[PDB]
Amino acid sequence: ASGSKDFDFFYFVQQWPGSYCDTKQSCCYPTTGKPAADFGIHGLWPNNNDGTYPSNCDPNSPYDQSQISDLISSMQQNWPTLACPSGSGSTFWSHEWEKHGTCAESVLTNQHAYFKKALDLKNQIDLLSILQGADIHPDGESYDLVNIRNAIKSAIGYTPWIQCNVDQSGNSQLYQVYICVDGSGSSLIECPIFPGGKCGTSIEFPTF
Repeated sequence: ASGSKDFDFFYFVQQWPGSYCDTKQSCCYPTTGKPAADFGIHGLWPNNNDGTYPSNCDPNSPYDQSQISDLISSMQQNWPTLACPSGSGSTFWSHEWEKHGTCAESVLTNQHAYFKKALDLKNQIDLLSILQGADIHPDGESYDLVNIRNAIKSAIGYTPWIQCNVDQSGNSQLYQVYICVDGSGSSLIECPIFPGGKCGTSIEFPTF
């Protein structure tokens, strides 16, 4: 990012809950119930074109849920936390704003605009539907990494980045999908750079 531009673009990252709840650690359900079996938002992260990113940028603007009271039921459905201990979600959302949303205050000027941007992005990138449409289902099969990639790329027109983790038995599985968004927050772009990590050739899609 040069000049007075704070950062170069965003990753918009969604997570599959079945690969959060099959690992060596316990996941917990939030207090509104087991979530729907769908990708959820992990976060919308400002990032730069050298692989670095801004973080914790404004400690004088702590998260304030009364500013996003109109979004909360959408946030309950589409951005649930599965970390322990069971909670309403506010811990997770507080954490995303403080670490990451505070660094996008140049473009997305207040909390409400930040959270509403991530919910509008989820609503146009339906990953499940896209995958299902290519016959790729969370049914515990292993699928070739190239097919999942090409299915998303054919549907949205930009290449996603797939991050894997490993389940309790050590098997490499579909964890999170990152799509990139321009520095304005207005449109999908090809990522300028991709994060590190390894998936290997064939990966599970766990049931949830």
